[PDB]
Amino acid sequence: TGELKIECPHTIGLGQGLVIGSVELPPVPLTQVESLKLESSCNFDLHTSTSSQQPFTKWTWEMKSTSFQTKSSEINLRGLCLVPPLVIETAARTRKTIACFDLSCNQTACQPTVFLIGPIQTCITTKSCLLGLGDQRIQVNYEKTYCVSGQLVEGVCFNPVHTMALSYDIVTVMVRCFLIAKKVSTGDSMKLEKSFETLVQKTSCTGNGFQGYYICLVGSSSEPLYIPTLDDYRSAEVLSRMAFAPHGEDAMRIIGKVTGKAPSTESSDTIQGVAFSGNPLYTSTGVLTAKDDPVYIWAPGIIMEGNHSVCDKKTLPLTWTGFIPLPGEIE
Amino acid sequence: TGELKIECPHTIGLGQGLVIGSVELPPVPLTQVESLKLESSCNFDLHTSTSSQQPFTKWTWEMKSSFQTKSSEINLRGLCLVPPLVIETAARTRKTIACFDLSCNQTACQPTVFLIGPIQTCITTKSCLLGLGDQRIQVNYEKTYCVSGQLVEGVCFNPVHTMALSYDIVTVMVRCFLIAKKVSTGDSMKLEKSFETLVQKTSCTGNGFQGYYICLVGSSSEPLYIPTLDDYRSAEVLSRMAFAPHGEDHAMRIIGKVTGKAPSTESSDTIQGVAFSGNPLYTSTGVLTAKDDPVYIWAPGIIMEGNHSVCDKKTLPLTWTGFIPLPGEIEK
Amino acid sequence: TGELKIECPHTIGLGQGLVIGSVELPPVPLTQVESLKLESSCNFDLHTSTSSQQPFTKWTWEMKSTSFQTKSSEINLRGLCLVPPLVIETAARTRKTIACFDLSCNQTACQPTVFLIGPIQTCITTKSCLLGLGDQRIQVNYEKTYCVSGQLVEGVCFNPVHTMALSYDIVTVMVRCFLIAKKVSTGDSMKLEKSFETLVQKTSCTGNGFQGYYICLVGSSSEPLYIPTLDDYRSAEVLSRMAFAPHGEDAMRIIGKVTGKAPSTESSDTIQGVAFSGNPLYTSTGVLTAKDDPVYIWAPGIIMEGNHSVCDKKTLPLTWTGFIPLPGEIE
Amino acid sequence: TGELKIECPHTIGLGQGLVIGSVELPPVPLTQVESLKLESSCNFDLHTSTSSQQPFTKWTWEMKSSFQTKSSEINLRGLCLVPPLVIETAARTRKTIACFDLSCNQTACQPTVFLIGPIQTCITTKSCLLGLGDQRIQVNYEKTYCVSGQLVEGVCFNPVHTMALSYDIVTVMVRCFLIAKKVSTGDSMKLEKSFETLVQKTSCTGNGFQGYYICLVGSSSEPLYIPTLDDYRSAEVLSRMAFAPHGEDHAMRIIGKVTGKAPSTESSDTIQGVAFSGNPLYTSTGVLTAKDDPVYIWAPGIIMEGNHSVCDKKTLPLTWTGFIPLPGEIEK
Ligand SMILES: *[C@@H]1O[C@H](CO)[C@@H](O[C@@H]2O[C@H](CO)[C@@H](O[C@@H]3O[C@H](CO)[C@@H](O)[C@H](O[C@H]4O[C@H](CO)[C@@H](O)[C@H](O)[C@@H]4O)[C@@H]3O)[C@H](O)[C@H]2NC(C)=O)[C@H](O)[C@H]1NC(C)=O
Ligand SMILES: *[C@@H]1O[C@H](CO)[C@@H](O[C@@H]2O[C@H](CO)[C@@H](O[C@@H]3O[C@H](CO)[C@@H](O)[C@H](O[C@H]4O[C@H](CO)[C@@H](O)[C@H](O)[C@@H]4O)[C@@H]3O)[C@H](O)[C@H]2NC(C)=O)[C@H](O)[C@H]1NC(C)=O
Ligand SMILES: *[C@@H]1O[C@H](CO)[C@@H](O[C@@H]2O[C@H](CO)[C@@H](O[C@@H]3O[C@H](CO)[C@@H](O)[C@H](O)[C@@H]3O)[C@H](O)[C@H]2NC(C)=O)[C@H](O)[C@H]1NC(C)=O
Ligand SMILES: *[C@@H]1O[C@H](CO)[C@@H](O[C@@H]2O[C@H](CO)[C@@H](O[C@@H]3O[C@H](CO)[C@@H](O)[C@H](O)[C@@H]3O)[C@H](O)[C@H]2NC(C)=O)[C@H](O)[C@H]1NC(C)=O
Ligand SMILES: *[C@@H]1O[C@H](CO)[C@@H](O[C@@H]2O[C@H](CO)[C@@H](O)[C@H](O)[C@H]2NC(C)=O)[C@H](O)[C@H]1NC(C)=O
Ligand SMILES: *[C@@H]1O[C@H](CO)[C@@H](O[C@@H]2O[C@H](CO)[C@@H](O)[C@H](O)[C@H]2NC(C)=O)[C@H](O)[C@H]1NC(C)=O
Ligand SMILES: *[C@@H]1O[C@H](CO)[C@@H](O[C@@H]2O[C@H](CO)[C@@H](O)[C@H](O)[C@H]2NC(C)=O)[C@H](O)[C@H]1NC(C)=O
Ligand SMILES: *[C@@H]1O[C@H](CO)[C@@H](O[C@@H]2O[C@H](CO)[C@@H](O)[C@H](O)[C@H]2NC(C)=O)[C@H](O)[C@H]1NC(C)=O
Repeated sequence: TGELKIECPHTIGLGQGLVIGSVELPPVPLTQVESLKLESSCNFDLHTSTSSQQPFTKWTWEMKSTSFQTKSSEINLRGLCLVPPLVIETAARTRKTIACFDLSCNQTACQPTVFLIGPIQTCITTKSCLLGLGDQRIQVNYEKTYCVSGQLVEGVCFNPVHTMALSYDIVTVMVRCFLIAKKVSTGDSMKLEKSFETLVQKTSCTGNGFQGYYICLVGSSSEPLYIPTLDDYRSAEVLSRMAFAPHGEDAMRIIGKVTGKAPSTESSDTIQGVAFSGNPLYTSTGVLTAKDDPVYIWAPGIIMEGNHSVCDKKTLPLTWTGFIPLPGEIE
Repeated sequence: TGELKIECPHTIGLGQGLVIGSVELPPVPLTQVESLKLESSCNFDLHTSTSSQQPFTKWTWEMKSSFQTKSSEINLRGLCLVPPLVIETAARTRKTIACFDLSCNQTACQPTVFLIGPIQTCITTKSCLLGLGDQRIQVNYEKTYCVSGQLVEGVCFNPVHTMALSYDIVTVMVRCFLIAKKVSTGDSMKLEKSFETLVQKTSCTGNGFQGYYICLVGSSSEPLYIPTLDDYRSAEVLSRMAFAPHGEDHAMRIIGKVTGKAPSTESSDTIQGVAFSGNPLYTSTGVLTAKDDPVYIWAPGIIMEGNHSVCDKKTLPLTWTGFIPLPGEIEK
Repeated sequence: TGELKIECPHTIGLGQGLVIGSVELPPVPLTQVESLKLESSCNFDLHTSTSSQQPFTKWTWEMKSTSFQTKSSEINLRGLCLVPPLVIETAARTRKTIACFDLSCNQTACQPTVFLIGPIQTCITTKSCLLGLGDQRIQVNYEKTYCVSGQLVEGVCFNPVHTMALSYDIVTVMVRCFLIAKKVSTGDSMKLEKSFETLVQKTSCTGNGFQGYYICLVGSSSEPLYIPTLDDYRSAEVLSRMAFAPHGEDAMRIIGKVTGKAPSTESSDTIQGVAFSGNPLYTSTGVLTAKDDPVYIWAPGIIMEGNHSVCDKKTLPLTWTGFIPLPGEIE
Repeated sequence: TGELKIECPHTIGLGQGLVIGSVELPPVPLTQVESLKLESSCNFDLHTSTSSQQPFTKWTWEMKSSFQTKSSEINLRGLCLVPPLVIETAARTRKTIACFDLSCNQTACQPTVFLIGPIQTCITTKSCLLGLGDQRIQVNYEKTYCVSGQLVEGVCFNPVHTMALSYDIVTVMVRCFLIAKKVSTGDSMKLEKSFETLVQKTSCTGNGFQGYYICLVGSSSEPLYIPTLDDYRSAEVLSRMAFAPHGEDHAMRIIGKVTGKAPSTESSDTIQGVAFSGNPLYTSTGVLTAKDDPVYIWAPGIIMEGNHSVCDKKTLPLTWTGFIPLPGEIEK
């Protein structure tokens, strides 16, 4: 039994906050990954979006005798954290709970990371409940916070700044973000990879057309944070940490550079990365930055290219976990 | 001097809540019971209903050589016979209900005094005095030890806001008063039929009583109407009533089965019960379930039949005190 | 040097309060009493009313061989506590200070009691200052209170009830009252002795026509309290304590009953009392209750009749000091 | 890093008050003084007046064999030459004044930085940085230790509300700035005449300077105009100025009497003073009292003549820091 801890605040407050928790489970063989279904015994209202079938290009490597053979094909996965637009943003109002997983994989095995997001009211209704994923049971524990006004962060009770203007103590908090595909008809407002390129590039990249955004939750509970929100200091912070740690923040053995075709029907290579063996470390899921219409990739045993300074064959991860410093008061 | 504690909340809140408290006094001889009058020195607006004259059949037993029972019609005053709507609208009318029930053996009665009223009394009043016969009762209004809930067996507990459909479980006190209320057609007020259905008993016909219970939960709440089908608490109270028909706020020595005529003018027996001696334990007041028009009974030294599985000669108690489990949150 | 202590509150508050203090001085011979003038070096605005000439009937006794010879005459005194209507009541607004004395006398000597009443602002302007009376110097000391919300009473900090409605701790406080002559054209609203008679009499007195009232200060500082104010619990309390202790509340040797003519031009006796010797105990000043127009009396060596149960030949004292219980909070 | 403390009151109150603080920095060489610029990283609205170019006569002395003095006209920036109305209306305009005065010997100057501004700065700002040449200044806004007054030599003191006509006495700091202000006819602005009358000196004619002092009392106050006849504090400040014309915020070795030409184009001497060496003690800036149009002087290593009993060749200082006794109430 794994443990997914939810830190519950003393009050609901302004209505629009969500709780979030997550746990990384033990390794399962690859052949079992396509069968994985999240089950819930919990007394909450599961959003059905994530358990539908979702098309991915599977990209894999084998030793050959540069010394690699890669290949790819299109398959359907279910239960992954591909959250539709507005679902997280309006979950406090709809009273919907999002439960989904990401995959961190080597060639032969995957560690699912289960994410649970939902309304703060769940803390009134629920002390503990169970999720299942394949053969693993997950104990969700809702636990009331030691603090009076904030959250337990690095063993310290902390409340961040709230005002919209400019004016403190500084505490480093966890941020968890989910990639959302969202197109507009006209212009470049949703061209997410262009935002990264302005932050970390010298010269002009021609074709990074992916349209979407990240939706993030800060700490154990917060209102959703949209990335990018141009004049928000927290958005700026998350983007900068993403730009320097594109596979998130926290033995794996690097073998070499690999390329491949995504989707597999492409005549030439559209993706690159670094093949590895040993313990999976980063998530193995992302989207090509080059296509407006998302091309989703699952690349077990390969760290797909996420360096924003590169122009071609790069990706954005489906989920991203890191840390940002927040100004506020320790109490 | 007895002590009647009122637990006062920090705020009035949504306006319709009432405070309630109650105390059981020492035994008084039976001959003094017909003279008992509640006096008040308190700065609140007493509802006058309960101090009017109210006709009861008095049913008593004597050893013979075996039992001899007898009955007669008398008038009592001050008992908890609350008219319809009085408790339900007390928060709006600003009326205070003060009345007693009687728990009696053959020779003595312990009055239980009940005080119910608007939460505003907590602003106007720290302490005041009630008198009953020769006993003085100190009413003490005290702010609650809890932040938001109520002190329940030494624990601060806040119950869920009551929802129809959909953390901690605490057993809380419920106090209920029987209200006689007729409607012109149908069975919506046939309270004893509700009990019969629950105890799986469909053959009865002495179940024409029309009325309901009005209850307060803990030390303060809004009134709870029994039965209300879509309130989970109503279902709980009815079960608890069905299992403990004489309440559970509680040596008493059982002697045997007795019957009698209520009212005394009946040609055959209309009531049964169990004669006892020793310490009065349960209340000695109720109504026959068989008559649409209430026949009120005072039966000192007899536990009147309240088992809902029986069809004939049974009764409903005038007041009922018991306990139900509530879901909620225990403070800190 | 005598000491007149003023207890100063922390704030002025609602504007209309006055401070009061008083001290009883040592005995002076009678011949010196007619010369007594209050002098002040204090930085406050003295009301001039009390230092004007004021006609009194002097009533005195001598042993003779019932065994007494009494006599009387009309004389002018100055500086006594004969305060005009409205002066105390509006002193907080006018910023006037009242300084005057009453006399407590035996046949040969008088102890003046000096009263000082004035605006609470004096506590900002003044730490100490000097009054003189004949050959005595009086040190007025303004001292800031130990308490946060109330006054030091019996070594305890106390704040009385403030609301106009009915609802506590109970503390006994000093009350000091001054008799004010005030006539109306029509009716019995100002017939002060009639109020006493209703409280303490069996049958009907014919002729107690004095018109006036008492103005009182409670503790070391308060707003003026008018006696009688019919629906005020404090007025009721003061009147009852007056009725049971008509010469005030706190060795003197009683000799016998005496009568006399007030004013001295009366053909028959209009006043009675009890002759004494030894240490003066009560004040020796009052007014006849019988006359609408005040007949002021100074009766050294005689306790003038103040028993309200009597109908004829009785008086009201010019000043009155006693104690009443107040409901409130000790803190 | 130097420290400029601002004592912040609990409330803003009647709207027209300003906070003031000041700090004297370490010595800097003379050659660097003409390059000194105040920089600010603070979140307040700096008034631009004081950072403009301002013409001064520089008057200096050298040993000879006896003294050789000389003078020339130069432009300084950043000095406390505040225009009329700027301090007086700063609470309404929300402008902050930051400037320095100079206290100099022949070879080095200690700048004294003054910061004056609206009390609202206390809401917006806990700390910020000023720079002057190579020195950093930490401005620290700190809530007052007192309930209502100000910390004066380790004692909490609240002065009387100032009344014209009519408890404790505390000596408080006053800081004043000289303001040049002409009027078209009469002697209402002839500041040096006011001083002359007070020191009993009616024969003088080099007293045509027109202007006044604007002062702040303690760590915060409303501006005080000197002279204001019906303000008791004005009378006190003028006396204190007359007795200590170079202030009293304060080894210095006196060498002798010197004279010079201000401006340098004058054919005869128009200024005198006392040459010194060692630690600069007083400020080295002022204006000639003789000219209606201000002639500003910077005299490093010379205490310019400020004795009001003298008629000719005298000056008024640009800033003045001293102490006056105020009536009020010491807290607890
Ligand atoms: C992808 O990652 C997975 C998980 O990180 C990884 O598979 C695992 O590898 C470890 C070690 O290589 C396996 O560990 C074994 O566990 C059994 C359980 O009883 C042990 O008995 C074994 O012990 C023997 O082997 C050791 C060899 O050094 C000895 O030290 C020891 O004394 C014993 O002789 C053994 O350690 C584990 O079972 C798998 N896990 C899974 C889920 O299959 C995998 O290697 C990674 N893939 C690649 C291609 O890198
Ligand atoms: C009216 O009241 C006044 C004041 O209360 C009163 O006059 C005072 O009387 C006392 C005692 O009768 C006088 O006391 C005297 O004081 C001098 C001062 O030095 C003493 O030396 C005297 O001492 C001798 O007398 C005593 C007699 O018993 C002895 O015990 C003693 O050892 C000495 O021999 C003496 O006590 C006081 O001076 C006057 N005060 C004034 C102000 O005149 C007066 O008696 C009262 N009048 C009436 C008519 O009752
Ligand atoms: C009806 O109930 C009442 C009250 O419970 C009973 O009266 C009580 O009876 C008990 C037991 O007989 C008496 O006990 C005695 O107490 C005295 C104290 O004065 C003691 O000295 C004796 O040794 C004895 O234990 C008690 O006095 C009495 N109490 C009162 C308040 O009257 C009564 O017995 C019951 N009646 C029946 C018919 O069972
Ligand atoms: C003008 O004032 C400045 C500053 O007060 C004077 O400069 C200082 O002069 C003193 C005394 O001559 C110097 O003292 C020396 O300090 C050093 C420390 O490095 C010490 O090692 C020596 O033994 C000695 O005591 C000091 O350095 C110097 N300070 C600065 C900040 O420059 C200057 O003398 C004055 N000029 C005139 C003409 O009086
Ligand atoms: C991210 O991508 C850029 C571009 O490929 C890499 O930048 C080059 O790095 C090498 C060695 O650090 C330098 O010698 C080159 O001059 C860099 N080129 C440019 C255009 O910047 C960068 O190192 C990559 N970051 C990684 C792999 O972490
Ligand atoms: C309530 O009344 C019913 C009906 O009279 C009682 O049921 C009887 O119980 C005994 C013991 O279990 C059985 O031997 C009888 O056969 C039952 N009779 C019927 C008709 O059901 C029941 O005991 C009563 N409950 C009490 C006294 O608590
Ligand atoms: C106040 O005056 C009344 C009336 O003169 C006194 O009352 C009389 O007192 C005596 C003895 O106490 C009784 O025997 C009389 O019956 C009373 N008469 C009346 C009419 O009440 C009273 O004692 C006086 N109070 C004093 C001197 O303190
Ligand atoms: C201020 O200037 C006056 C006027 O020059 C000085 O007064 C002289 O003081 C000395 C010593 O007391 C006397 O011997 C002179 O006769 C005074 N002259 C005049 C004209 O009054 C005074 O000393 C100066 N004050 C200072 C330097 O503090």
